[PDB]
Amino acid sequence: DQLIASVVPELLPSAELYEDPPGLEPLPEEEPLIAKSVAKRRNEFITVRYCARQALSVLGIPEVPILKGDKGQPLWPDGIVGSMTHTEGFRGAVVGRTGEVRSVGIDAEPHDVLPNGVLKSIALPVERDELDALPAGTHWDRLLFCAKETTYKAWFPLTARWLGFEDAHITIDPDGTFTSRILVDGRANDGTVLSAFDGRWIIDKGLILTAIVVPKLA
Ligand SMILES: CC(C)(COP(=O)(O)OP(=O)(O)OC[C@H]1O[C@@H](n2cnc3c(N)ncnc32)[C@H](O)[C@@H]1OP(=O)(O)O)[C@@H](O)C(=O)NCCC(=O)NCCS
Ligand SMILES: [Mg+2]
Repeated sequence: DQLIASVVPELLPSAELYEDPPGLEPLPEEEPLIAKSVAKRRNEFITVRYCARQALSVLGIPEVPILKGDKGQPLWPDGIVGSMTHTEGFRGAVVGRTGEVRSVGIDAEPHDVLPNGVLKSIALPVERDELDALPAGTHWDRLLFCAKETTYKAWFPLTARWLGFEDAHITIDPDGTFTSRILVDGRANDGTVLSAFDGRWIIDKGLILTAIVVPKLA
C-alpha cells in the first residue's frame, strides 16, 4: 500500500505519513534548524524526521538527531545511508546500512504539470522529444523533474559534488523504471566512478514517488 515500500528493496526500511499528526516535536539539537521557519516548513521537517526515526529503529538505531550538512544533505549515523522527501500530502524517509547498499535517494512530487518555464530549465532537448513520445495520461514532465531530483539525492552522498539538471539524461519507462546517465565526470569520493543509475517510480494518491538505490559494489 505504501509508496516508498513499492519502489525500494525490502532491506531498506521506510516510513511515510500523508498528514502532520498532532503533537510531534523536533529533537532539541534539531530545533535551531527551523527556529525561524514558517509553519509549513517546520511541519515537513518534523514529520519527515519522525518517519526517518521510525525506519532507523527497524535497523536497531535508537533516537538520534538528523541534522543538515553544508549543501543541505541529511547527516546520518555512521554506517547508515538514507533519504527524505516532503511535499503537500507526503512525508517519507528510507534508510539502509552501508554494508547492504551504497546510496539511496527518494523524491515525492505532486502529479501535476510542471510550472510554466520549468521544463525548459530542467530537460535536455532530447528529453523533451522523448517525453512527447510517451503514452498519454501521465505528467511525464513532472516525472522527469522528480527523477532528476532523486538522481541528485543518490549522487551527492557518494560524490560531495553538484549535479545539475543538464548533467544527467533520464529515460523514463512506462513500466515503472527509469535510468539516469551521468554526462559529467563521475568520480566518487572513494575513487570509484558513477556513470548510470537505475530507478523506480510509482504514481498514487495524486503523487509521484521516484527512488534510486545504488547497489552494493559487485
Ligand atoms: C535538494 C533537492 C534535490 C530537494 O528535492 P525537492 O524535491 O526540492 O525536496 P524534497 O522535499 O523531495 O527533499 C528535501 C530533502 O532533501 C534532502 N537533501 C537536501 N539537500 C540534499 C543533498 N545535497 N543531498 C541529499 N539529500 C539532500 C534533505 O533531507 C531535505 O529535507 P530536510 O531539509 O527536511 O532535511 C532540490 O531542492 C534541489 O536543490 N535540486 C537541485 C539539484 C538537482 O535536483 N539536480 C538534478 C540532478 S539530474
Ligand atoms: Mg519533491
